[PDB]
Amino acid sequence: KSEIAHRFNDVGEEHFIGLVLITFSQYLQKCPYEEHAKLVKEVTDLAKACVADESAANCDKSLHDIFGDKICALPSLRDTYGDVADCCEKKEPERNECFLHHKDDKPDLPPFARPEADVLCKAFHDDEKAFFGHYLYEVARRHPYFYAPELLYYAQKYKAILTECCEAADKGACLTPKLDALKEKALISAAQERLRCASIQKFGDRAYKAWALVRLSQRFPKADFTDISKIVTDLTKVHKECCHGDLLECADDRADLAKYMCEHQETISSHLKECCDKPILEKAHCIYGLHNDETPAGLPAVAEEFVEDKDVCKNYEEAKDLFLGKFLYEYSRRHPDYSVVLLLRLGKAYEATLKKCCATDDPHACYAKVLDEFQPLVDEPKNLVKQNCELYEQLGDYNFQNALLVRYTKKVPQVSTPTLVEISRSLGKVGSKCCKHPEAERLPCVEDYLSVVLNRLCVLHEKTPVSEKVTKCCSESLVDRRPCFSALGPDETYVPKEFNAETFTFHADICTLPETERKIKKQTALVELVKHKPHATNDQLKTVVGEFTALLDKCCSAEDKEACFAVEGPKLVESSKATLG
Ligand SMILES: C[C@H](C(=O)O)c1ccc(C(=O)c2cccs2)cc1
Repeated sequence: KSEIAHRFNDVGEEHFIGLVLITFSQYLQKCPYEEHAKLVKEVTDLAKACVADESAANCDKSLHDIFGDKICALPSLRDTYGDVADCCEKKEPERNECFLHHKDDKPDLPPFARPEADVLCKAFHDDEKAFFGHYLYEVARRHPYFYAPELLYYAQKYKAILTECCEAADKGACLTPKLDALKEKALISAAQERLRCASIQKFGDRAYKAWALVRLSQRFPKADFTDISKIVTDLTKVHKECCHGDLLECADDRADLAKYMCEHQETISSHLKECCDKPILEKAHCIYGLHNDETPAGLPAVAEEFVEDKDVCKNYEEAKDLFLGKFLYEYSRRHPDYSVVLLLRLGKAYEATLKKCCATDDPHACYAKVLDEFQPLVDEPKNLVKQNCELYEQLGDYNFQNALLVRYTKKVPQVSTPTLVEISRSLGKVGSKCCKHPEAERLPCVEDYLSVVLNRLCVLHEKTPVSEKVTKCCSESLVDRRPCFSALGPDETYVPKEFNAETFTFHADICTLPETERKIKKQTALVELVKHKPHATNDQLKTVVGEFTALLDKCCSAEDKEACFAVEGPKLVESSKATLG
C-alpha cells in the first residue's frame, strides 16, 4: 500500500531528497538550512524503511501527514515560527491547509547574495551535495510556489556552469554572464508558475485548463482534440499538486506525462524529437518550452463549425465544455500569432454571444457576425504592443522603466514603493525580451509576459491590500487583467504624501552598491517624488534625480563619506522642494 515507498521507488532516491527539501523549504521559509537537512534525513530514512516493510513504520500514512508529524516533532518552531503552530495543534485534512495558507510570497529575507567567483567555486569543490542543498533551499524559501521539478532542472544547469567555469583562467568572466542568464530564466519560471497556481487557487481548475488548452493548441497544432484534452487533463493534475505542496506526486505525474507524449510523439509534433532523446529533467523542460509546430494546411474555415453548422446552439446547450473546448482548440491552433489571454478573451466573446443569441427566436441571425466581432479585441492589444515597443526603442531600458514607474505610481499611488519599482522593472524587461521580434511574434511575447507580471503585483497586493483599483483588476476576470490595468488613468483622488526627509536623505552604505543597484535607488527615490508631488513634470523629476546622481558621484569619491553626505544630503532635500515647488 505505502505512499512514500511508491514515490521513493518512482522518482528514485536523488530527486526524492530534492523534492523533500523543496517541500520543507516551501512550508517553512524561515527555518535555518541545518534544521531542514535533519528533517530531510529523517524523511529519507523513513522511505528506506518503507522500502523494507510495506507495514514497517508510518508507511500506512498519507504524505501530508508524515510532513505534518515531522515539523511539530521539534517544538523549536513555537518561537520563530509560532504564528503557524496554530496549525500544529489541529488535524488533517484541515491542518495541511493551515500550513499552505501561510506561504509568504515575499518573506522578510535579505537578498540571496552571490559570493566572488573564487569563493563560490571553493564551496562547490569542498562539498557539492551541501552546495546544491543550499541552492534549492535558498530558491524555494524565497519562491514558495516554484515548479519543483523545474527547480531540480535549474540545480542541474547550475552545476553544469560550475563544472565548466571553476577551473578557468578568469573564473568570474566565465561564471557571471552564465549565472546572470540562469537567474533570469529561473525568475521567469517562478513568475509563470505563480500564475498557474493563482489561476487554479483563485479562479478554479477550469481557468488553468482553458489556458493550457489554448497554449498547447498553438504549440501542437496538428494534434487532435482528444490528445490535447488528455494532455491538458494530466498537466492540470500535475500543477494542482505542485501548487498544493504535493511535490513527490507532481514530479512522478509529470514524468508519466513526459513519457506518454514521447510514446505518442508521432501524432503530436515533429519537434518532440529534440526532447524525447533527453534524460528526464532535460526532457520535461524541453517539452515544457517547445516552440510551436506549424499549422496543418487544408483546415476548413472556422465559420463552418462555429457559425453555419445548424447544431451550434444544440452543441453549446447539450455539451458546453466540449463544444467551447473545441472552439478554443480550433481557433488557437490556427492563431500562433495571438496571445493566450487574447484567445481566451475571444472564447469568452464567442460564448457570451451564444448565451445571448441562442435564447432568441432566430439564433443564426443574431450570431452570424460573431467571428467578425473579434476584430476590435484583436486590434487593441496589437496597437498597444506597437506604441509601447516604439517607446521602448526610443527611450532605452532605464528611461522606459522610468516612464512606467511614473505612469504606474500615478495610477495606483497607494501601492508600496518596493512593489512599484519591482513591477516597473519587470515591465521594462518585456521591451528587452520582445521588441526585437518581427511584428507578428510580438503580441504573444508581450501579452503573456504582462500576465505574469500583473499576477505578481496581484499576489503581493493580496497579502496587504491598499488600493481598491488593484483589488478590482486582480479579482475580476483573470483574462481581462491586462486591459483592466491598461485602462486606469492617474488616480486624481489620492492625497499627496507628506514630504518625507529620510526616504530622500542618503548614507555611505550606498557607495558600495554596483551601478545596477544604484539605479534601483534612483528609481525608489523617483517613486517617492511622484507620491509626494503626483503632478510633477518629467523635467522636474529628471532634475531632482539628476541632483541625486551628482550627490552620489560626489560623496562616493570623498575620503570622508559620512561627512560629505551630511553637507550635501540636506542640500538635496532643499533643492528638491525648490524644483518641485
Ligand atoms: C498593463 C500595463 C499598463 O499600461 O498599465 C502595460 C501595458 C502594455 C505594456 C506594453 O505594451 C509593453 C511593455 C514592454 C514592451 S511593450 C506595458 C505595460
